[PDB]
Amino acid sequence: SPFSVKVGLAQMLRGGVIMDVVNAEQARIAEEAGACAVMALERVPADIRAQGGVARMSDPQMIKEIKQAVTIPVMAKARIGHFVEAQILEAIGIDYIDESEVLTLADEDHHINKHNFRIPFVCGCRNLGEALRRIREGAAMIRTRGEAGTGNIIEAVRHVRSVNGDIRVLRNMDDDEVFTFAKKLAAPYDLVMQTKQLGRLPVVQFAAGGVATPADAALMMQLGCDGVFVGSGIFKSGDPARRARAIVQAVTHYSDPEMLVEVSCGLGEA
Amino acid sequence: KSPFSVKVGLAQMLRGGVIMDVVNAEQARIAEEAGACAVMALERVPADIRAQGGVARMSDPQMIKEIKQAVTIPVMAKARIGHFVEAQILEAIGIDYIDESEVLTLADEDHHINKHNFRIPFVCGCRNLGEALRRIREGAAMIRTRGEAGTGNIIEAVRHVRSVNGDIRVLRNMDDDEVFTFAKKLAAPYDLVMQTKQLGRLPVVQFAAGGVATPADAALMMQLGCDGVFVGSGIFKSGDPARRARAIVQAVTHYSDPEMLVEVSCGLG
Amino acid sequence: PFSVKVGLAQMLRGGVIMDVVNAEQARIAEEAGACAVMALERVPADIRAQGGVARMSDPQMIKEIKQAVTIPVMAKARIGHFVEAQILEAIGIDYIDESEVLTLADEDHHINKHNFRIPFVCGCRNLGEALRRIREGAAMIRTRGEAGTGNIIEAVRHVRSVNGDIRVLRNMDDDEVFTFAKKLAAPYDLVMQTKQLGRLPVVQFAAGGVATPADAALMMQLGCDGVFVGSGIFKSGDPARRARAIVQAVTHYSDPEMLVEVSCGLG
Amino acid sequence: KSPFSVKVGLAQMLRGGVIMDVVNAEQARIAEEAGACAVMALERVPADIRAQGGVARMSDPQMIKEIKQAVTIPVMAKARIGHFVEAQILEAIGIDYIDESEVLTLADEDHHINKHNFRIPFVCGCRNLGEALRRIREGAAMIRTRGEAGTGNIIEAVRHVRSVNGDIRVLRNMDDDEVFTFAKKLAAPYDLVMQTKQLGRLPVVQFAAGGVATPADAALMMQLGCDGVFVGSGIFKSGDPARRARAIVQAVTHYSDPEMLVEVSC
Amino acid sequence: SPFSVKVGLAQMLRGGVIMDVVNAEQARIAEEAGACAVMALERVPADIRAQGGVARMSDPQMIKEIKQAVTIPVMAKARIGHFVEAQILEAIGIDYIDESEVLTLADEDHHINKHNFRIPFVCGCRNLGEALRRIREGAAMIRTRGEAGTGNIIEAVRHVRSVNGDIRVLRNMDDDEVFTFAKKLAAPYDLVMQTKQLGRLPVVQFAAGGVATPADAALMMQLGCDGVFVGSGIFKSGDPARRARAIVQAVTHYSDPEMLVEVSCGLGEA
Repeated sequence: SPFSVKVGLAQMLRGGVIMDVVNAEQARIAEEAGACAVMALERVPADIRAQGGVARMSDPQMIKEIKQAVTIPVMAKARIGHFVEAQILEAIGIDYIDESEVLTLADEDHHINKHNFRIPFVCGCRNLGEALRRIREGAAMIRTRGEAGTGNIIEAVRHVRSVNGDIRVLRNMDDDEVFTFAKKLAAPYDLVMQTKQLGRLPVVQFAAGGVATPADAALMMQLGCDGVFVGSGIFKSGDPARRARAIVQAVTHYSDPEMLVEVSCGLGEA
Repeated sequence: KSPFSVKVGLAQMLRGGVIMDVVNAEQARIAEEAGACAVMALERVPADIRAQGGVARMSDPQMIKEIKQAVTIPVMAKARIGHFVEAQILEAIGIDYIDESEVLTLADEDHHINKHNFRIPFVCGCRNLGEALRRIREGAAMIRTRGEAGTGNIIEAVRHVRSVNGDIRVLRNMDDDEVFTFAKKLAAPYDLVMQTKQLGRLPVVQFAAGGVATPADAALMMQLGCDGVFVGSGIFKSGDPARRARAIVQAVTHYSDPEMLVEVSCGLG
Repeated sequence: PFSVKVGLAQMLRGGVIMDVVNAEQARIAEEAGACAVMALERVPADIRAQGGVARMSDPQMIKEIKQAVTIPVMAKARIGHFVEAQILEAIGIDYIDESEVLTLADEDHHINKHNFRIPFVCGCRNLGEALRRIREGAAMIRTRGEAGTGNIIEAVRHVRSVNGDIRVLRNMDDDEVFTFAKKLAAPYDLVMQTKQLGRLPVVQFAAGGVATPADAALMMQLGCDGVFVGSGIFKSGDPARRARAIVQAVTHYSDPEMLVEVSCGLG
Repeated sequence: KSPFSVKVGLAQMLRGGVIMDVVNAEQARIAEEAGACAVMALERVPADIRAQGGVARMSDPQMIKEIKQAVTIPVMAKARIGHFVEAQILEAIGIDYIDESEVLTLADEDHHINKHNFRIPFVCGCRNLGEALRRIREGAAMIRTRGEAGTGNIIEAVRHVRSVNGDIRVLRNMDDDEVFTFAKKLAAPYDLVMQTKQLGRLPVVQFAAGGVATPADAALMMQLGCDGVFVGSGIFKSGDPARRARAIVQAVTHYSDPEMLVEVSC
Repeated sequence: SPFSVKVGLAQMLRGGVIMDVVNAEQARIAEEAGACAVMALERVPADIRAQGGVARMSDPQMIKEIKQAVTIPVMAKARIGHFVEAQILEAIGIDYIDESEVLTLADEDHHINKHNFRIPFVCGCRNLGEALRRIREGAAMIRTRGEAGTGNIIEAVRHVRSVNGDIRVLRNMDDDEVFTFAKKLAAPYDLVMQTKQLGRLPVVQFAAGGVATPADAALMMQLGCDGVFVGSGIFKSGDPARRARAIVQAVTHYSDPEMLVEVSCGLGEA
C-alpha cells in the first residue's frame, strides 16, 4: 500500500544514472548531462577513505542549495542506523534517503526502520539475503555496495552476479526446498517467494561502487542492473560535462557497441 | 569449417613471430620496421602498472585507432578479465585480436569473457595445461603463458611453458582408460584433452609472455616449444629501441643458431 | 553407438530392479512385475556384516538366472575391474553394474565403458560424479544411497543434490557454465547437454535403502525414473507380496489410496 | 654377456607364467601338473602369517629340498629383507630363485641384500618405479608389485602396477633435459632410468603379486602390462585345487580372450 | 671419453686462483698477479645483492674484450637452467661456462644439460649429493656455493666440510650400505661408487663465496679444496695488484705460515 507507492516512485529511475555532487555547479552539470537524480554530499567517498575522519549526514544548508538548483530528484546519505539523521532529511523535503555504508557506521547491529518514513530509502547489499532483509525493513531501492572510492568494478560484479545468480537459482527451485533456502539466506520467507514469483528483485536494483567508465556502466546494465550510481570521479577530470554525458548515453544504449565506442573515444584520464 | 576453426587458423599466421607492446605510433612504426608480426596497443606499460599502482583498464579507443592506422600488421588490445563490454567496444573499433589480460586489473574474479560470442579472436593467459584448455573451451584462439610481466625475469615463463608442454607429453603416451581421471585432476573439458592427446600439442597457437627481456630469453622460449613470444615496453626503455626490437625478432627466427644469437646480442647494452 | 545404449536403458523407466541370489527368487521377481533382475551370490547387507572381499559372481549362477527369466539380467563388476566386465559381456547378460557395494578394485579409475557393446549402470552422489560416469560411457546412473542399511536418508540427499544442481543449471547465465563445469569437475559438453535437456542425459534410478513402498514412491516423486531394491524383499514372510507392493508403488507413485492398500499388513 | 644380463635372461624364461605358493610336495606336483612356470616353497602361508602373528623366517631347508626333488620346474624360496645369510643358505641348497620378501618379518629396516654377490637370481617387491629401479641396481633380476598379500584384494596390486607402468610411459616422451630431476624425485639411479626410457619398459621381468585370487584378477594384471603373476595358497584352500590352479594358468596364457576366461571361471 | 677430456681440461687449474673482472684493466692485473683464469661479468655479486634487479649473462662485447686482453682461460656466467645463454657463450669461444646461482635463477627445477656442450662447465654445490648430481648432468668442475658478496667465509667452510666429510664417510663404508647412502644423498649410485674408489670428488673442487683474505684462501686449500674463486672485493681496495698477488701466493704456499705472514703484512682494508 504505502510501501508499493515508494517502490513505484523508485521504478521511475529505471534506465538512469545518479551522480554524486558536492555543490550546485556540479548538480546543474549532472542534470544537463541527463542524470535521473543527484546525490548531495560534502566529502566524496575517495577523500573519506584517504583523509580518514568521521563521515556524517551533510549540512542541510548545502542539500537545500542543490534541491533548489535542479528539478530532478535529490538524494542524501544517512549513516546506517541513524534514524534521526533520516528524520532531518525527510523534513528538508529531499526525494530519497540513502542509508549509506560509505559514511561512518552509527549502529553495528540495526538499520533504520524505514517503514516509519513517508519518503523512500536506498540500501546497499552484497548478496540476496542482505537485499531481502533491507527490503523487509522498508528499503524501496537496493544498490550493490561494490567498493566505493577505488574506480575498481571487481566487487560490484561479484555482488551483482551473487544477487542475480541466487534469484535465478530460486526461479526453478522445488517449492518444498525454499524454506531451507530462506534459513541459509537469513531472509524473510514471504519476500523470497515474492522474488521467486517475479523472477527478479521485488524493488529497483542499481549498481554502485567503482563504475568509472562507460564500459563499466554498460557491463552493469548487461548483468541485469536497472541503473547505476557514479561518484565524484566524473568531476575529478578535465571536461566533467563530457564524462557525465558519456555514462548517461552508455546506460541508455547499453546493448549498442557502436554508441559505446563514440562516447568512450577521446574521453581522457578516469 | 566452424567459425572457431577459422579464428584458430587466423592465429597460426603469427607462428614464428614477435608481438610488441607499443604506447604510440612512433613505437608501432619501429616495431613493424623491426619485423614484429603484430603490435599490442596500451596507454600504461606493465612495469609502470605494478609501480604507479592504480586501476588498469582497456585503453582509449582514440589511441588504439592511431596505432591501427600507423601500421599494416595486425593490432591487439587488452580487455580486463571478464569485462565482456570492453571486448564488445574493441571488436567494434575493428582491431584484429583481443587479449583478455591479467596485466590489467581483474574485473570478474570467477568468470572469463564468453569468447565464442565474438567474431574476432582472443588471446588468453595460462600457467598450466588445465587453465589453457579451459580458456580454449571458452573460445580463446591463442594461448600465452602468463609468466611474470614487468620484472624482466623469465623464471615464471619457464615454469609455465615446462608445466604445459610437460603435461601435453605425459598425455600423449597415457593409457586411454586413465585420461578420464586426468581430465578431472586438470579440471579441463575431456573432449579438448583427447584432442590435445591426438595432436601431441596445444589445439591452438601457444606463445610465451612475461619476462622476455633478451634475445637469449626469446630463443629459450622457442627451444622449449613455444610458437612465438610477446615482449613489453622493456624494448623502448633502452638506448636504441630499433636495434633491441630487431634483435628479438632475429632471435625468434634463428632460435637454433647460436652464431646468429651472438651477433644480435653483441653490444646490445 | 552410445545413444543406442542410452535408448536401451530408457525401456526400464517406471521400473523396479530386484537383487536375486537364485532362480526361485528371479521367477518371483519377474512374476511380481520387476522390469529387470540383478544377479549376485552375497547380498550387500551380508557383505558389510560377514566382511571379506566381494567380487563378480560365479558365471554358472548368473547363467542359471538368465535362463530362468525373459526380463533383462544385470550383474556387478568391481569398480575399475574391466576384465570382470569382459567376462560378464561374454556370458550374454543385458546390463553390467559397476558397483561400489563390491570391494573397490581401482581407487583412481573406472572401467572405460565405451569399449563394451552392452550398457553399464554407475553410482553417483552428485551431478559432477554422474556426468563423469556418463562421459566414461555409463548408459544409466543410480544414486549410490547407502546399501545394506534400509535407511533412505543418503538416497534422498543424493537425488536432491543431482536434481537440485540440474534445476540450478537450467536457468544459469550461459557465461557462468564454464566455471560451473570446473567446480563440478565435469566435462563441459555434457553439462551444456544437461542444461539443454533440463534433466540427466541418461535414465536416473534410486538405489540404497529403499525398504518400503513409501520409500519407492518418495524416490519417484523426487524425480527418479525407477528404483533398485535389495534382498530385503526376500528376507520377509511373503516375498511375492512385498515385491508386488514395491512394483505397484512405483507404477502408482502419486496415488496415496494405492500406497495404503499395498503397505497394509506388510509385516 | 655380463653375469647380471644372464640372471635377467634366466627370468625372461618365466614370461607369460604363473608362480604358485606350495607348503609341501603334494601341492608342488599339482602346481607343476596345472602348468605353473615355477613354485614358491614356504612353511606358513601369507594369510596365516598376518592372522597367527609371530616372526616369519626363511623356511626349513629340509622342506625346500623335498619340493625341489618333487618337480622339474624352477623352485623359489623367501629370505627376510636384508638377511644376506638366509640367502647364502638358499643359494647353497641349489634352488633357482630367491625372493627377498616383505611377507616375511623384515630383518634390516635400512638395507636390502647386495644381490650382485650371488650367482642365482633374486625377485624383489616394489610399489613404484623408483623402488623397482633401486632393487634392480642392488641386483634384483625380476620385480614383483608388492600388492597386499593374504587379503584376496587386488586393489593395491592395481595401484602399484598402474604407478610403475604410468611412470614408465611418462618417461618415454619426457624431454631428456628433465630426466635428471625426474631421477632425483624418484630417488633412482640415473643410468637405470635412461635404460627404462630407451626400452619403454622395466629393464627386468615385472610380475604381479598380492591379492590375485581369481582368473579375472590374473588376466587384469596381464592386460595392465605385467609379464606374469604370483598366486598364494588361496588356490589350495578350495574344493578342487587342480582345477582352480589350471584356471589361473589358462587365464594368464589367454588373457585377451574373454570366451576362455568364462569357461575356466564358471 | 669427451667428458674425461673436459674433466682433464679443468685439472689444469689445480692450485689456482680465478678472479672476477668487470673490464680489461682488471683482467690484465689478475693475469699479471698469476691468476690461473678470469671470470668476466658486468655487475659484481656484492652490487647484485644490494642494487637488486635481474642479473643475466653479460654482453658478449665485454666478454670478447676480456678474452683478447689475456692469454689465461676466460669463464663467464649463465643463469641456472638458461641453456641458450650457454650456447651463446660456447659460440663466443670462452674456455669455461659457470652455471651460477649469483645470477637470477632462470629454471627453478632443471639445470642445463651440460653434456650437450663441447666446452666445460662449473657448477655450485652445498653438499656431496648436489655436487654428484651436477657432475652427472656433465659439470667438469664443482665449486662450493659459499655465500657470495658478504666477505664471510662461514658458509664456504660449512659446505667444504660437508662435501669432504661425506667423501671420508664413503671411503670406509660397507659396500652393502652404499645403495641406501645414494638414496639419502639423492645422487647417482655409479658416481657415488666412483667417489668411494677415488677417495675424492671425481672432478676438480674449488671454494667460492666469501674468500676475502690470504688466510681465507689458505684455509680452503688446507680443508682439501683444489683452488679458489675470488670476487671484485680485490679491486674494491687501494692497491688491487698487491691484494691479488697475496691470494695467489697464499694458494701456492698454503702450508707455509712464514709466506702467509709476508703477503698478509700491511695489506690494508678488505
